Amino acid sequence: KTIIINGVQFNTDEDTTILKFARDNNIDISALCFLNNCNNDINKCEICTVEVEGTGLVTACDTLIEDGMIINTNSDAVNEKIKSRISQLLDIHEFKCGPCNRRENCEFLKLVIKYKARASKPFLPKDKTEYVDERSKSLTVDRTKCLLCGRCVNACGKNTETYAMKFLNKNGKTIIGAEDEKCFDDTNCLLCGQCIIACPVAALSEKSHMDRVKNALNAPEKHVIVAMAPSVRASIGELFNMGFGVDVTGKIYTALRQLGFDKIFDINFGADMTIMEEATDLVQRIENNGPFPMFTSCCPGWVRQAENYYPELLNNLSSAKSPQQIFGTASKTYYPSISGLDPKNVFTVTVMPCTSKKFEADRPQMEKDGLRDIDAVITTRELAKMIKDAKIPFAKLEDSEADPAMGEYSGAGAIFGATGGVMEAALRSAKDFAENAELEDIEYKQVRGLNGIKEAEVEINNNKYNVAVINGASNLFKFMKSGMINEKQYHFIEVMACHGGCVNGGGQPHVNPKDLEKVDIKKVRASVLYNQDEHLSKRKSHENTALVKMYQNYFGKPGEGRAHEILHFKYKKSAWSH
Ligand code: 402
Ligand code: SF4
Ligand code: SF4
Ligand code: SF4
Ligand code: SF4
Ligand code: FES
Repeated sequence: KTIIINGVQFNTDEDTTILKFARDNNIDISALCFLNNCNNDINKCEICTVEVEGTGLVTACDTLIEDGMIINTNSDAVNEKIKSRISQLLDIHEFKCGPCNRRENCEFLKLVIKYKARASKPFLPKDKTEYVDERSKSLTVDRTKCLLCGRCVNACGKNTETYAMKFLNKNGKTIIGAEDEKCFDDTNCLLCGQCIIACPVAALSEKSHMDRVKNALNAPEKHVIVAMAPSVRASIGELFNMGFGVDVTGKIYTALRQLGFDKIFDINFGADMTIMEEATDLVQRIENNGPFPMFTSCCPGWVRQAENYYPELLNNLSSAKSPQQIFGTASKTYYPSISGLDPKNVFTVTVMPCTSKKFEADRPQMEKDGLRDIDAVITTRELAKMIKDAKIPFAKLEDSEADPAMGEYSGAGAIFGATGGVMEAALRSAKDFAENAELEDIEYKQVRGLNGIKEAEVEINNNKYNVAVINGASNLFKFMKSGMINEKQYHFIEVMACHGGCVNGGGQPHVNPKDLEKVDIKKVRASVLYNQDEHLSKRKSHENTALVKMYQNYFGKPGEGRAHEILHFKYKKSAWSH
């Protein structure tokens, strides 16, 4: 073929789009509607408009390149078209970058600044109670910001295949939301927040728990514990312009101490706990040989998915609480027993890459003695804001350490944040448990990677068992619907709602669609975790000294009596009715 773009001739044989072919060279083409190799098929943004000699203005997103084409990307007509579309977008956009939370990384602001567009009538409503949906424990919607972009809808479509995010005809207007515009919590939505991740504006956000944190930090009698997720230490640095794949653990600890937090712990400790329990009940599930298989229950999105699509699998879920909740359970029981704190005056805060964790911490039965397990959950973005508003020079902070009592962790817990991490961590301990032997080879590298469905065979104590790692909700839907589950007898299965693991959660830093061509965000984020794993001396959850101490002096032996009654939570399917 022969292509002419801006006068320059290209000879190629690639069968792609104009946008892609131009971006594989250095021809700039603005785009808003195009993401995840999909565009809004109904009201196309036409931001990627170019001019094909003989045809006219076309959208480069969904236009295949052909011989004889002469393309213009910056002719007068093209830019008047784009400026037109952007102005039209501004006509329904409250561009009060006044207190906006997408200010420092908004794509729409970038487009407006680029083409210098202005609205014909500035959109400024008296009340916004009509445009705002904050009923959800995990999600908030601000339609004063929405561009009717479709990117959220497509993202939900391809990450979950649930279509919990729909287009809706709300009394004349076209909006986005849930089934019958009810609250997301009340639908089949997984609250995985991958809607937020694909959103270019402040239209979709996480339900904020920041004031919840401050009102505890300023409360005199309130002793505020804080513990972060595995992924956070490998992601938050991005929001402070530090680059991709940077370990900022010590910096995080320092910032948390500078924010007024009374105790610095880590959710990886709880990941080690979850491994203790889960490996134990895996083995007592072994020489019972049932009920097989056993699914992981640490991902709240996968939990909600099961409840809404496969409740007959709820009994096959592990009764062991997720790292967050199993940490919260110990911080209100065991931690006062080694600190002398009135447990009622204890306030546990987790830093998460997830948004579903909010819905998981506000579950009615996540209590004992009236006391919550987790009182507040903030995301990576929330922690970043909370740091910036305190004007804490994060990128230049020196490294601290957490508090060891429930803060130190093993390499097994360190890789939870990746897909296949829970699998590997569980196997390392379960094998030693069943064989009564401290094995040396602990790296299970078949379950790693970004493949959708991963399968492996392992032999625990001279007997072979089949394990599977599901990487993404849509992949769970595929794994079940395509009958792969009823192929071979599976024995242990890991499911993560977000493709790539928790490192790609709904509460993670928004990455520009023009840094994504450069960086494999999932692998780059996971790299830190996998390195932390190997450079740690203790690489198994039952090798965490603090955890062991905890188990001997409070919980007793795992999977039993005390440990079972306090540290576990099981899901019950609704009984048959009509
Ligand atoms: N609780 C919990 Fe987990 C742990 O530890 C996080 O904290 Fe994950 C991460 N990173 C998230 O969000 S959840 C499901 N499993 C694997 S990792
Ligand atoms: S969401 Fe972005 S474009 Fe919209 S007002 Fe806020 S900063 Fe400006
Ligand atoms: S909420 Fe965001 S991603 Fe979804 S259509 Fe509106 S602007 Fe696009
Ligand atoms: S949280 Fe997940 S399932 Fe719910 S609308 Fe967003 S992408 Fe879809
Ligand atoms: S995979 Fe991790 S970040 Fe995504 S919904 Fe599950 S727990 Fe949350
Ligand atoms: S980016 Fe091509 S129509 Fe939206």
